[PDB]
Amino acid sequence: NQALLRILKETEFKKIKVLGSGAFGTVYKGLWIPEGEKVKIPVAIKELREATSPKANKEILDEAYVMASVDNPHVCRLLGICLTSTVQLIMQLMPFGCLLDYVREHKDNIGSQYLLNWCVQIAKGMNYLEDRRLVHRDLAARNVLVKTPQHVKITDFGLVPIKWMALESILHRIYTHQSDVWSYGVTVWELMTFGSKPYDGIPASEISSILEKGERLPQPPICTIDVYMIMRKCWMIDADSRPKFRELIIEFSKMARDPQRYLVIQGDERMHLPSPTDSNFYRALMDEEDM
Amino acid sequence: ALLRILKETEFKKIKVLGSGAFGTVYKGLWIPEGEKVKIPVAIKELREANKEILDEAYVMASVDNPHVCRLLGICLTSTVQLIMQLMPFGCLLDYVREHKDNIGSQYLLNWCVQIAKGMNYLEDRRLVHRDLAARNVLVKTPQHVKITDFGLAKVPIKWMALESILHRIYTHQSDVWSYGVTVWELMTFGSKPYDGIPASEISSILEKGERLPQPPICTIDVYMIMRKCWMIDADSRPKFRELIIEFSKMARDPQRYLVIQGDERMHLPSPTDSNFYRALMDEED
Ligand SMILES: Nc1ncnc2c1ncn2[C@@H]1O[C@H](COP(=O)(O)OP(=O)(O)NP(=O)(O)O)[C@@H](O)[C@H]1O
Ligand SMILES: Nc1ncnc2c1ncn2[C@@H]1O[C@H](COP(=O)(O)OP(=O)(O)NP(=O)(O)O)[C@@H](O)[C@H]1O
Ligand SMILES: O=C(Nc1nccs1)[C@@H](c1cc(F)ccc1O)N1Cc2ccccc2C1=O
Ligand SMILES: [Mg+2]
Ligand SMILES: [Mg+2]
Repeated sequence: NQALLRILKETEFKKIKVLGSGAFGTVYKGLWIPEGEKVKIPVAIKELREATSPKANKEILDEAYVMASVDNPHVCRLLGICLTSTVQLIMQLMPFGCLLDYVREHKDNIGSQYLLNWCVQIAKGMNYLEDRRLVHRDLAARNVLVKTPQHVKITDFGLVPIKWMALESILHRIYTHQSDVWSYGVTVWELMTFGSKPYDGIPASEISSILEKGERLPQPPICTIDVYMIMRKCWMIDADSRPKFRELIIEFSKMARDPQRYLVIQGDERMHLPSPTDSNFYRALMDEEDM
Repeated sequence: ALLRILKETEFKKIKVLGSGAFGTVYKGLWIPEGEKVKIPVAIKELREANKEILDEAYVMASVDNPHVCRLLGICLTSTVQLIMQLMPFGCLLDYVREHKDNIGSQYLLNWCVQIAKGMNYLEDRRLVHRDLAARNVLVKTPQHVKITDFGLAKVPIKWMALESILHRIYTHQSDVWSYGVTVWELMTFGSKPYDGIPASEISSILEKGERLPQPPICTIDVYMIMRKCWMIDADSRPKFRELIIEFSKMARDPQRYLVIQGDERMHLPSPTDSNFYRALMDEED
């Protein structure tokens, strides 16, 4: 249990490059130096922005033990923590980065099989968090990490992103597994638009109004009606009418089996998944975990 | 499909890590086509038909065991360049020298288990190493070692069985002799075997019945194993199967079989530190 979270010393790791920043901290590429060893192992470090007290560290640790306890191929696990004045959190470094950036950078290189498999894998990860009764609260393509292009994992769960939130979260601060489904719908839309900004040009303060009026994110140019309808079902006002994560796995798996029937992409026939050869090569170098 | 054919343009060597009797090993970077990442690899540039090389290279790509390094890719355009996983800890010989004050019996005995497991697997596949030595055991984590450079035949006199020196016979039972030398290397914390004796004289002193001396930390139980690896009759030597069993037995009571000062303090990592180690560096089964 708590043996899954390692307490680190200041002296055994170093930040080397700023990777980006979010609402609660700045993420660095760093290096772990095992005591008495000579190697420097790349990690990702999130240093929180606001310094905390010993008493607030007790809260932090309690959540830290939980996030360190997740075991699923499409869910990132928290690995260590350093209780400096500003607390530092250590997890595995994903050199491909987040899926939001990956889809933006390859928006001419991505075929239907990749996109549909990402949606399946993200649903798998969220379904697990639901089994653990862990509410993500901040799902978004920026919080899906690319371990290899064939393998993505959800991060920063269980801790405002108005444009990803369910209406009841905006209006009443209600966060459930069914509001996470709304955020999944927006995340999928992000992918299918290759990283467009949702409700681009609408002030965040006015989003609840347009949702109550029934306005929703538009149909991506590549999405058939079948895919768009799923996204729309994630955005129902009645949270219990939204699909469940298990249903989303079954449905996107069905589509991934005939990807070109459900996604219409120009040049889709020249981009396919990697040969068995190239996956085995990817796995032996970057991705040795079970699935 | 287990051996990836690489183009020159998709990897770059950046730093020399060392050289041995068959090539130079470089720390390198793999750059996937159409991606922006740079993945560290180890590249061994050799020197000595491409389809033949490939055929043996395919065999080396086909090994599947947690204690045997797999050949991952190959580039045959100019020199033969072999691509495998980069082990930032380096080889076990250097590790034992650098940590010769921190290595306790539990680590030492478990390394002997793991090296035997890998060699037993090679025996199952009928692959003769021909160059086993502590320098050919890579440290993945301090807790996890793997045999490398098996099958590079495509001379370490002081690791070779007598019949290999005299008659060029290489079997799994001569690998056993080299396993015996490898274990002596570990238990001496990386000493050079038969130090100061020219290689030209090893065959003479073996025939005269001289063998490597008992490491100061080894009980007689452990030294007897090493001596059985060095019998002149190859078939009286133990099997890698038996070696797994005995070192496993000894690893269950490590301080009874190795006498190390302060050993009662140098225990294997806590579940916490292994879980942390494995998630960062060692996700395999
Ligand atoms: N484990 C990691 N490995 C590599 N890159 C990472 C890792 N975690 C985060 N990043 C990158 O760092 C960026 C900034 O992290 P973060 O602080 O979580 O902000 P954000 O995810 O973009 N927004 P948010 O978490 O919703 O407030 C991310 O967008 C990623 O590209
Ligand atoms: N995958 C690897 N990762 C890290 N270091 C490595 C790797 N492979 C080999 N090395 C190191 O590279 C150096 C040269 O290796 P190598 O060329 O096989 O020579 P050697 O094993 O020391 N002598 P030889 O018996 O001829 O192979 C040694 O210090 C090895 O430890
Ligand atoms: O560390 C996280 N992200 C990072 N990005 C770069 C390097 S670490 C994030 C997190 C990581 C993970 F693997 C799984 C779920 C997560 O929620 N957590 C955990 C936690 C615990 C207590 C207080 C704050 C945080 C916090 O932010
Ligand atoms: Mg994030
Ligand atoms: Mg070698």
